[PDB]
Amino acid sequence: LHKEPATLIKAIDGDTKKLMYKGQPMTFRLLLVDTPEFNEKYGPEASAFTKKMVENAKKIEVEFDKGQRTDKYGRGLAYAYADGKMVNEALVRQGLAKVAYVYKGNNTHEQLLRKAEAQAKKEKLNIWS
Ligand SMILES: Cc1cn([C@H]2C[C@H](OP(=O)(O)O)[C@@H](COP(=O)(O)O)O2)c(=O)[nH]c1=O
Ligand SMILES: [Ca+2]
Repeated sequence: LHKEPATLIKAIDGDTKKLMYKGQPMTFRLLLVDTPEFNEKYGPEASAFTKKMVENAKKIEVEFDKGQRTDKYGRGLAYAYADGKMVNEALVRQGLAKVAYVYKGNNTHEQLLRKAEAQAKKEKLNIWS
C-alpha cells in the first residue's frame, strides 16, 4: 500500500472528512472503523478527535487498500494519516471507534486495528467504559 497526498477541505465527523485528492474535492470514509454518529454517545467526542487530528496536521495523506476505492455513496475509502499517524488506528486506540465494516480485500490493516481495539477495551476507554 502507498501513501498519497491530500489536503483538508473540511472536517465532517468521526469517520468522514472532505479532502482534496488529485485536486478534486471528495468525501472520504475511513476504512475498517465505525464511529458513533454525532447524535449518539461518544459521537461528539469522536468528531472532535478526528477534527483536531486532521486540522492540526501539517501533512495529510490517504492510503487506498487493494479493493474498492469508492463506496456506493461515492465516498473515498482509505486509511488517512495526519503527520504520519493513522487516524483510523488512533480513533480505535482511544475507544472512539469500533473495528467494523471489514470486507474481504480491503482489510490490510485489520489486525493492527484489532490490536488497538483490544488495548482500548483493556483500558476501558470511552466506548468501552
Ligand atoms: C466503511 C465502509 C462503509 N460502506 C458502506 C456500508 C454501509 O452501507 P449502509 O449505508 O447501507 O448502512 C455504510 C456505513 O457507512 P457509515 O457508517 O458512514 O453510515 O457505508 C462500504 O460499503 N464500505 C466500507 O468500507
Ligand atoms: Ca459512522
